[PDB]
Formats: sequence, C-alpha cells, structure tokens
Amino acid sequence: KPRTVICVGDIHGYISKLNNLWLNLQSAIDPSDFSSALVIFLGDYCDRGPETRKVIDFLISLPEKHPDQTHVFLAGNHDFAFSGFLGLLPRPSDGSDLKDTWKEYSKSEETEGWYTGEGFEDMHLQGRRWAGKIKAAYKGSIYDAGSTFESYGVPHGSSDLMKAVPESHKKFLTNMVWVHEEDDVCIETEEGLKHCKLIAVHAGLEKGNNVEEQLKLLRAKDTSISKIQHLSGRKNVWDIPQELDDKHTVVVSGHHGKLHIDGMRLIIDEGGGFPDKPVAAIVLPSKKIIRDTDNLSS
Ligand SMILES: [Zn+2]
Ligand SMILES: [Zn+2]
Repeated sequence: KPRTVICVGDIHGYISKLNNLWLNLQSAIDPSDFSSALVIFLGDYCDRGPETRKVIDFLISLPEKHPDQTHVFLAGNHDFAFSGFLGLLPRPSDGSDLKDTWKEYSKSEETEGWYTGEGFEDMHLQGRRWAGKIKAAYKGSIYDAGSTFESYGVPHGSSDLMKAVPESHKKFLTNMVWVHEEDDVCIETEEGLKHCKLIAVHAGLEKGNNVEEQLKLLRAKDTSISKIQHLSGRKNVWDIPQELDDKHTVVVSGHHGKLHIDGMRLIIDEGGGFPDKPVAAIVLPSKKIIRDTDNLSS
C-alpha cells in the first residue's frame, strides 16, 4: 500500500483550526495509514491569528504523539521573519553582514517603520520588517506580527519577546527547512495511480534560473538574500518551472491565499491567515481535501 502524505496549509496562529484539522484527518484516514504518514507542514505558523505560541506547542508535541509519522516543517516567509527577529538565522555563508540585506528595500523603511530597538543592527531585513510599526488594518507590522508578540505575552515590537519565546520554540524555528524533497510519492491522476518526485517549498520555485541551483540555496539556507522569492513570491512562483514541467514532480506550496490544484502543482492555502477561512490539508494519493470546518467520523 502507498504511504499516506498529508500536506498542511498555512496555520497563522489559529490553534483551533490546526486542532480541528488534525482531528478531522484522523477520521478521513484509517488509523494504520495515519500512524505511518508523511506529514508536511507548508509553513507560516505565526502572525495574523491569536495563538502562535499554542500552535508551536502543538507542532512540537507531534513526534511524541505519533512516533511512526515523519514530520516536515517548512519555513514560511512569516516564520523566517520571526526567526530573524529572534536572531536565530546563521550569518550569511558568503561572509556578508545581515545588515547588507537592508539596502535593496531601504525606501520602504519609513512606511513600514522598521524595528530600531535593541539588536536591530545585526538583524536580517525581514526580522526588522516583521517587528516594525506600519503607518496606518495591519496587526502592528506589515507581517501582522502583533498577535505573535501577544500570544507570547509581550506588546508588539518588544525586544522582550526574545526572552518570552521558550528554548523549545527557538529549537523548532532552527529546525524548519526551506525545502523538502521526496524521491517517491503516490498521487492519483485521471489515468490512474502514479509514482512521482515531490518538492515542498512554501511559495514555489522560480522560472529561468536552473532548478538544482535554486534547490541548493534552499537546502543550505542562504541568509544573504534580502527577500527569498521561494518563500515570499507571488506570480513568479505560481507555476511549475520549465525543467520540472514534465508530469514527474509534485510541487506543493502554501502561501498564496488560495486552494489551487492544477495537475502536479498543489497550492494549499485556503486559510490565507484569515480568521473566517478554513485551514485545508491535501491527502495523497487520493488528493482529497480535508478542512478544520469538516465534521468527520469513521
Ligand atoms: Zn501565509
Ligand atoms: Zn507565506
């Protein structure tokens, strides 16, 4: 029997949506298949929603709760930005300073009110944007990070967040990956069951540039990049790029604020960080969509 693969869209601090989805998934999938499933969280665990802390608590608990599952946690643009503010990103491997990332977006500083509190000098651009105060509705910053601060019991933009975030959560953020690759997953098509490669990346992959070169920087976590298009892009990462456009690779992403299935391109982000929208997961091989808003039993 083919292994069950669950790909979970953006959570954005909605603990109730995360819990209800997890509970629904256990009625849609039989106990044996669920217990040994590959579970790929597609990123964006923080911001917008009110309970980031509880979300990360939940995700940390999963290895203990389900020892035979494989758990993959993609870094979203939001979580990369979160990790940046906490100073958890490794120094750029090219020897540059994290402050060098600011220059490209320097004209955005005034409107975005970038963090100028303690430790801003050694901070990645996205960390400074994340903890900024946007001139006005946004929750504190352009990243809607206000609710993340509050979920850990501190005001928005506070340097004290660094002390409030538990060590296990910092370890969780350090353990996130920018890409996940699988050699062999099953997926239903109109013609029948297929075996495919899988690439999981929060937003997607770029056109033009060699795919392996892209995957290389993603595997290595290059912090010299001001804005990581693979985590933050929109139209530029929507499509499967030329090199992978041959029906042998599933490319799964969250990020886009839409649930969109087009052949081998899976975009799983029905929630979009909105409080009134469902969080959806896709279950492979069947491609069935399970939501927090479901009321399932077996
Ligand atoms: Zn998102
Ligand atoms: Zn995103």
